[PDB]
Amino acid sequence: SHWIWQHKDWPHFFWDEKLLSSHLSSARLVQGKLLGIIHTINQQTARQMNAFVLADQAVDTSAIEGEHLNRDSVRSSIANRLGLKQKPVDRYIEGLLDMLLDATENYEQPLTLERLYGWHAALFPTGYSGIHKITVAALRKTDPHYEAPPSKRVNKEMRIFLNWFNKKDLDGLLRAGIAHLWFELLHPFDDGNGRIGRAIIDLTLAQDEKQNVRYYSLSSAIMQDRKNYYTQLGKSCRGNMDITLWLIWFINCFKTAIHQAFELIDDITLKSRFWEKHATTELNARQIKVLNRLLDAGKKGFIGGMTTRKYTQLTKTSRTTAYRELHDLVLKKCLKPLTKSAAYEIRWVNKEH
Amino acid sequence: MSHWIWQHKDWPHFFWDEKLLSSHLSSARLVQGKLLGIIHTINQQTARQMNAFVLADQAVDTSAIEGEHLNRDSVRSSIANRLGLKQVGINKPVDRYIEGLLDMLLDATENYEQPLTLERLYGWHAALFPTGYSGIHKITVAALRKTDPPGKIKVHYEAPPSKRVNKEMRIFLNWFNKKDLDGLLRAGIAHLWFELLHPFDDGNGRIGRAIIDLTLAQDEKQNVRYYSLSSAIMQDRKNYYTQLGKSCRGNMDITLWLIWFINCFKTAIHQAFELIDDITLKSRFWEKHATTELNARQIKVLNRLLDAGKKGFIGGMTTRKYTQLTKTSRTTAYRELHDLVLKKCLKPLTKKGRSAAYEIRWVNK
Repeated sequence: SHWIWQHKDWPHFFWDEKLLSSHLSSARLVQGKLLGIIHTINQQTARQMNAFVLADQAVDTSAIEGEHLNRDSVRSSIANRLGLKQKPVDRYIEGLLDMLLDATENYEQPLTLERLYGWHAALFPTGYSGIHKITVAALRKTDPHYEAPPSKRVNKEMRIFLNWFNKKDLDGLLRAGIAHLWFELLHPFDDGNGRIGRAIIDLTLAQDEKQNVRYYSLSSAIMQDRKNYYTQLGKSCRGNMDITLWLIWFINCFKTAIHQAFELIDDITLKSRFWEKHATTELNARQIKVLNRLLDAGKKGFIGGMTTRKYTQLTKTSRTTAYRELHDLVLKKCLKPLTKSAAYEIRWVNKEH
Repeated sequence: MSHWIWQHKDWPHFFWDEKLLSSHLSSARLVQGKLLGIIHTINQQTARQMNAFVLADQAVDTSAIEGEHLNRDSVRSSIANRLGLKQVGINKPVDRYIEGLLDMLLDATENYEQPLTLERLYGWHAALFPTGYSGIHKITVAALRKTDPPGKIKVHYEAPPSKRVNKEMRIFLNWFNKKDLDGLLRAGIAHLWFELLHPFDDGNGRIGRAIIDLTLAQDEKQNVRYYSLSSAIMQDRKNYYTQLGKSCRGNMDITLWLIWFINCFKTAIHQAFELIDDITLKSRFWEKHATTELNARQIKVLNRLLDAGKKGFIGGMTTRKYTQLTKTSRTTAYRELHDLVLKKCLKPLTKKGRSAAYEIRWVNK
């Protein structure tokens, strides 16, 4: 009677509907805002956004498990996939990307055992997880601090989970949060349950939005909040069927993901508006190099601002030239001074210019 | 059927089914956010065009709910002067009612950080009744009624006696200024509660819908209305009064009213989606045709057709319509319409040339 899946009412999850109401409506409000932004920006800006988020998705869902991808390989593969400008094929990165893209692009298709087996084969080409040989593309046949249900139960538990999942008879955000917790508690594979469960979240949200591109990443939010994530899973797996606290945690993670996406799209459009306004500005290569470095840090900027010393670390020019070129950038309204050595920050081009 | 709702022993403690309303609120927030995200992302000029159009709908429709039928051109002319837009028609003497009505609507959405007070309501009421009369009847203006409560819909409802109105309003305003509940619920409750009190001799509907505007502006922190619940209420006028249920509402359970109110909000948002889509189609058209050579007549006609949006003119643009808008001969119209097809501005709205008509060749993303 220690684990949730031993509970007499398993797997009939329930929650405090009156309490969740204001969390869900506030989540829908920011989700709608992001969707309204994406609908209005042009296709070039959306494709750049898509490229950034997909690289974060791959990197962060891997980092959650302690696996650190070559980001250059990730970016290069995404650029080829999306048709953007710009090595050996990295089988693990391609398989991870193929799983993530199947989950958001084929959202009209049901989640089936065969489809999960394909995701699992995409993550484990060699049949090994580190040193350990595992079962690939099939449910575990043995035991995976948490004890998951015994393996003789796993095939039925998964049939119930999937019959429930494909009904879509609940608010889409709740289905995402329930599906993630339920899948994790079953741990149906020998390994890869974390990445596949987060791909299930992606599938659920793509079905909810009817949107075949993820413009935000829950993995990036989970990774940012990883300590609470593990604490909350640990509490839930020892709890009863009232998963109110898990769902509040999950909706807050969703909101964090949307807010990170607001910041990204705001940074992308701030930069392009800046360069529309200043392509008429005469600048030499060094000034253009330094402005791009600072613009890519976005609204948050450099901690101390741009300084003469940082300018000479990036350009390798003399202090006198950096000092004068920085004043030149102030005069041309590209930079503006900060407040107690001199420091500068981007002068943003806000609204129409 | 035995007692008015304001005689109920639990008045004014409205309640509703939180579980049933949850999915309506979540759905409403989603489309509200979508509109707000669009508004945040379009440029300033586009947002201002949207503002001017919604504000004319707000003025015309909140008046039409009461059987007061405004000249839309006058409203547009007054809005264009206030928002610094290109002049609409020759500047004629002002209609004090239109300017007061606009003053009220703009105060409700722009000064959203200020509380609602009796003094503020009196100012709105003075703006609506500048002559001191409601038609033939002299009425109490800029003060609560001292007696008992056209195309206006009559409802046989009895509001509280005037000796109680000031106390009832103080209770209502103390609740209103707490801002202690979900903004959409607050807008729905505020409007129902105000309507049931009928605090003024006349003007209660228009002031009650301005209170909705104030509430939504406070919810959104947005000093411009980009959608209009009056325009939605106008499409369902009869159900509006029915759903208010003034006669036979009876209990303090307002679940059905709040669900209706949330549906009207969503209708208003869905209408704004269509409007902003039409506005952006036009600006996108003029971006592509900024280099297209056109004379002033062709530009006048295209602007008139583009202002009809995707739906277009009934029957499309015709030769005769071209000559009614330009005062040109038929042969000049044949050449200029042909020229506009050649330059990809217009396209044949029919496949048959016996009768010929044209529509805008839209420029998609």
